[PDB]
Amino acid sequence: RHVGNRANPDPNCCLGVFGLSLYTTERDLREVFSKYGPIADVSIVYDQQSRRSRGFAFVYFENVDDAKEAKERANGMELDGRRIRVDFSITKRPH
RNA sequence: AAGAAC
Repeated sequence: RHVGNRANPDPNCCLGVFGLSLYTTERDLREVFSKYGPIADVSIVYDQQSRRSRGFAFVYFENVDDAKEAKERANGMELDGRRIRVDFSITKRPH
């Protein structure tokens, strides 16, 4: 057997900023994404105990009829020279 | 190097 996920493979509105360079936060990411459309919510997650931060984020929009472009434009954008990840995440919403 | 929640 084999696998390729860790949670419910049913995304639909969970955009995000995976590997957000670990030098940026949701108060900065909410502004640059607000340029492409309205924003419903934003999140950045870490670990519960140790092994340092998981260092990544999720983003949500009130309409996907326009958030679809926020995904295609902001993907691989420059933020720390890392060409960050921006698109659907998986598992829709928090735990 | 990307990654898992609350």
